[PDB]
Amino acid sequence: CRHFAFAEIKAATKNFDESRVLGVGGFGKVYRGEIDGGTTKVAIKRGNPMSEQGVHEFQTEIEMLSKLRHRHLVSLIGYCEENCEMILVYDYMAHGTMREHLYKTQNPSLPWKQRLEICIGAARGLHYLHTGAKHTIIHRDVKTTNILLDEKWVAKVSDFGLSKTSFGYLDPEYFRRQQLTEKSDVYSFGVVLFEALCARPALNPTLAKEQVSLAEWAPYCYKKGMLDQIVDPYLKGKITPECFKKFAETAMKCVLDQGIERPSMGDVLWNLEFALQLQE
Ligand SMILES: Nc1ncnc2c1ncn2[C@@H]1O[C@H](COP(=O)(O)OP(=O)(O)O)[C@@H](O)[C@H]1O
Repeated sequence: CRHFAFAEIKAATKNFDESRVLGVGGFGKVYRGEIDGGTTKVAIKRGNPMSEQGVHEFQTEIEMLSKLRHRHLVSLIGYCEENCEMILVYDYMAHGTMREHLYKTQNPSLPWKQRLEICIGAARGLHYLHTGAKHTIIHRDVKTTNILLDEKWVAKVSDFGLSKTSFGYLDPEYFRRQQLTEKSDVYSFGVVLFEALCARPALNPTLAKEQVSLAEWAPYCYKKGMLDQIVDPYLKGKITPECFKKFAETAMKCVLDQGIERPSMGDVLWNLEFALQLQE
């Protein structure tokens, strides 16, 4: 893992110019930059060292990512804690979050096959977290803003601040059984799947009661045989019946009330790849 002088971080971000701000997370602000004389594009996150929350997420992010390498996880390039700073340096994800291509956006809507391929990519990254590291990594904040898209639309999981060995995505079983299970990622990922299909927030607190939480509303509509009616209008008629059925049954299994009933990410990944094949 690389360490950057605080001067190199200023050079990368044209001295934290707000032209280069991409957004602000609860850790701090994120800047687009370039290092190595402009060959490598980067996203740079500045935390606040006097936030106890921030410092915990900072070391968690560095402890995790410095040992992981996977096509569908955002790579951490390096970091800077010089001058009592908290700076993280990642690969730039040129197409932003999955969420900003699903709704509340002026970006074009995504073809079904690319939506499916984005969800397979994320499922591969999550599968690697659960089976490819020394111990299972529980991401704990899987959501559509934490799936980033690079210049070639490769889906990548990000935001490892709450990782251990958001409303609407929270495993309801946590508030009841109180354990740490990777099945809590499966639950959140199932909500992500329903988001890709229906193109609406996982939690819309303005709706009728049954519809507030996508995780409950979409299973309910599928049982009633009306899931077709809350599908993204851009997707109407674009999904074959066998892909629709396989995709929806896979999402449904992920948001079961009990984590032990839920499939593994391996099983989920295989069923999405099966769905993609049934789409052709
Ligand atoms: N690694 C990254 N590469 C590219 N853009 C990123 C990266 N991390 C965050 N962003 C940008 O930030 C936004 C989504 O994440 P954001 O909420 O801003 O930061 P965080 O992920 O820390 O909460 C998008 O506009 C996205 O382009």
